[PDB]
Amino acid sequence: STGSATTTPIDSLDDAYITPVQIGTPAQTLNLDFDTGSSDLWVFSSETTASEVDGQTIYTPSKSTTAKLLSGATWSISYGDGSSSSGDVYTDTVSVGGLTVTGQAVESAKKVSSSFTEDSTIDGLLGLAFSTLNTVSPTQQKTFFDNAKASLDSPVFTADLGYHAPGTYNFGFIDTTAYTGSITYTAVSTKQGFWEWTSTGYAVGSGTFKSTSIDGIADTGTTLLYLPATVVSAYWAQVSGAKSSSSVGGYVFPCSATLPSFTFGVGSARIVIPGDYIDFGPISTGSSSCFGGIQSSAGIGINIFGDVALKAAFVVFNGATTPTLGFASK
Ligand SMILES: O=C1CN(Cc2ccccc2F)CC=N1
Repeated sequence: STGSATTTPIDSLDDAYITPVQIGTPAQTLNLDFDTGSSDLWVFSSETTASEVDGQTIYTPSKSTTAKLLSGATWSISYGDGSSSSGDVYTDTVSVGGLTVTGQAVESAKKVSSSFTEDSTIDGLLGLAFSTLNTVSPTQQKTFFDNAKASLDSPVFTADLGYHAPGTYNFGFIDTTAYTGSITYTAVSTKQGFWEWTSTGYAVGSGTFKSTSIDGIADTGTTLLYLPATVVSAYWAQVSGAKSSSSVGGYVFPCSATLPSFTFGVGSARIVIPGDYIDFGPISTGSSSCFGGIQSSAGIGINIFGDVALKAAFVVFNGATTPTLGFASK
């Protein structure tokens, strides 16, 4: 089997991407944030505290003839940005882009933190990291990919995120029309439950490439590119008037600037992030200070190849017995 779904930026800055997902019988279509940095499929629901729902579409398990309570199971998750959610669990039929999994754990939110409530465009998350991070207790549950894997034509999914435009998530096949040149594959460590890999270095604009190992995660659920402070300082030093602002919470730059590109290494290959991808616009409406898309990871404990980096590539998440990542230009 295969599946193919379009993913759409939630706003003009590409802050996140939403992908429609069919849940239940008859189908209830929710727009989920596909997150390769977590492993829970959770939704706004008929159980969510009413004051914490503000425009999201909800899953109502009582209207699904295939929904079953997963008796005794609870979940609770906290994300890198300080957001959280928790609740109880159903199993139900879940389809993405024509690919169907029966018996998928659908984590129903009873509580969500303010950042979720305040985002009307995201109806929940679909985790695509390794199932070892799934938070369901007392019986840990599998991701949608792990449940689909054995049925897929090839045990892979691909992320093809657009810059200020829709893109695609494919399951079970590699669309050889979707990228230029060849795919370079690189080793993955699953020890922390992430798609963790080691970049071979970076360049800033037309500058020389610096060969240096940068361990980090491929994370579709993180907006920005978080790298070591040395690398980030080297980038922003090429932008007149850029500075790290403790009050704003990262590097800002004059909105009048033209940003240089940023290149990262994948083995002997190179992915170029155009400068425009690094502009996240005014810090507040009408400001001439703009927020940067490359930020320090120093306060995180891990480097994160988030959407700013991934949207510059066609990315293969290879779930073979020994997982690997692939990157191609596009
Ligand atoms: O990397 C992230 C992911 N997400 C970004 C975001 C920002 C503004 C509005 C919506 C949105 F999803 C939440 C925080 N950090």
